[PDB]
Amino acid sequence: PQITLWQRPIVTIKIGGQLREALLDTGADDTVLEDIDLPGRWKPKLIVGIGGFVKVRQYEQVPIEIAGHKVVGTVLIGPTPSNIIGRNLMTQLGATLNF
Amino acid sequence: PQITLWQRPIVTIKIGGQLREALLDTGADDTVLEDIDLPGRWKPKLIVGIGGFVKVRQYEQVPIEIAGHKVVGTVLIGPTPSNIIGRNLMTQLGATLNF
Ligand SMILES: CC(C)CN(C[C@@H](O)[C@H](Cc1ccccc1)NC(=O)O[C@H]1CO[C@H]2OCC[C@H]21)S(=O)(=O)c1ccc(N)cc1
Repeated sequence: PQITLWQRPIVTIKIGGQLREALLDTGADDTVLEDIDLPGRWKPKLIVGIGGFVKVRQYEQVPIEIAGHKVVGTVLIGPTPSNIIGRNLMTQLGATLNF
Repeated sequence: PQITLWQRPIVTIKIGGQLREALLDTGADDTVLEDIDLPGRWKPKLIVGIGGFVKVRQYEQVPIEIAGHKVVGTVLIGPTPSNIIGRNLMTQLGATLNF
């Protein structure tokens, strides 16, 4: 799809058998979700956003469906005021910005 | 232009006679710059953000050139780890996300 930016670019995701929404975020290097259970091993990571800092769990090689497209990559779990799909996974969709 | 997202989508901006770079950020509702003097009146705002809160100055009807395109809108000034161009101004460029 093509979408314009008059509203937030929110898409449906499926991860670990649960359905959520997330914002396609070209300003985010990494994908960060809050409201989700992932199984298995993970590593502590701190990420830095406008408001300071947030401490996250890094899950590697996570299967995720984004607007219908299956991909695998890194997902960070931690407090974020909005679930975010970052460029790590947008590149897998061949996403572009156009103007 | 069309750009891909393997690298951060950074563009050149000109504002208030000052040249800067900024990230094109579809996850940001508003444009937020740190490293910049604007003249005139402004209002306090809190914007929220991944690691919490930031206190910003809101400047209205600010002339800004983004990748060569002249627009006017709202610019927030305050601490941000990265200058970001939000949807308030990308809609003025007719920007779209495509996949
Ligand atoms: C500030 C950016 C360089 C970085 N961020 C992405 C950014 O798109 C966030 C993404 C975002 C979105 C909603 C809430 C928190 C963070 N948007 C944001 O801070 O925008 C603010 C300015 O406009 C307002 O509208 C949204 C909040 C305000 S971030 O959230 O800090 C971030 C940083 C690193 C990663 N991996 C993922 C996210």
